[PDB]
Amino acid sequence: PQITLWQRPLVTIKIGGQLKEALLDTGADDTVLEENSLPGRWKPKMIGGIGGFIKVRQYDQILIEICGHKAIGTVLVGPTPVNIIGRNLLTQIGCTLNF
Amino acid sequence: PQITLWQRPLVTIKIGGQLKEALLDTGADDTVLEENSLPGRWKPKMIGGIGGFIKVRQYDQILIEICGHKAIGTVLVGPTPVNIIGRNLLTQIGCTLNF
Ligand SMILES: COC(=O)[C@@H](NC(=O)[C@@H](NC(=O)CC[C@H](O)[C@H](Cc1ccccc1)NC(=O)[C@H](C)NC(=O)[C@H](C)N)C(C)C)C(C)C
Repeated sequence: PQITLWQRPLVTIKIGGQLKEALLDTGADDTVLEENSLPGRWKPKMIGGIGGFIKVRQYDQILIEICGHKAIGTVLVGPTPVNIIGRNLLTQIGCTLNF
Repeated sequence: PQITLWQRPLVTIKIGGQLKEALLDTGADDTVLEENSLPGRWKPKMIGGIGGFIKVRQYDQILIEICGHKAIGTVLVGPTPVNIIGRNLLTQIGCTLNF
């Protein structure tokens, strides 16, 4: 599909059985989603945003269906305002920027 | 042009006589650039990112050339890690997301 930026780019995702909406973010090197009930072993890690650094929990090799497109990656869960689809995933569903 | 997300999406901009590189960010409602020597009257304002809120200085009706494309908008200057091209500008050079 084709997406114009008049409105924030939101999408429907399916992660470990729960249906959420995420934001397609080209300025995000990483995939970071809110606190969700995720099972597996994780690791402490830090990431930065305009306002600073939140400690996240780093889960790898998670299955996520983006706009009905299946991908597999590292996802980090933390105290984020909005869920974000970063470049580590957008490359996978082969997302391009155009102008 | 066509842009794949293997590498952060960077671009060359020209703002009030100085040549900088900015990041094309679809998850950014707003254009926020580092401290630059900008002239005109401004206003205090707050914005939020994953890590919080920085007070910015809000300048409106600024001329900015994006990848050799001229646009006019509100730009906010602040203590940001990287310059960002938000949606208020990407709509103007008619940028779309594609998948
Ligand atoms: C209003 O609600 C909001 O969400 C407010 N905030 C926003 O819209 C903000 N957007 C946002 O907060 C959306 C996320 C931005 O794209 C940042 C940009 C960034 C890239 C590289 C280094 C540092 C920062 N990405 C990130 O923070 C991503 C997750 N991670 C990184 O950049 C890491 C450190 N590599 C802007 C301040 C950029 C506001 C504009 C309304």
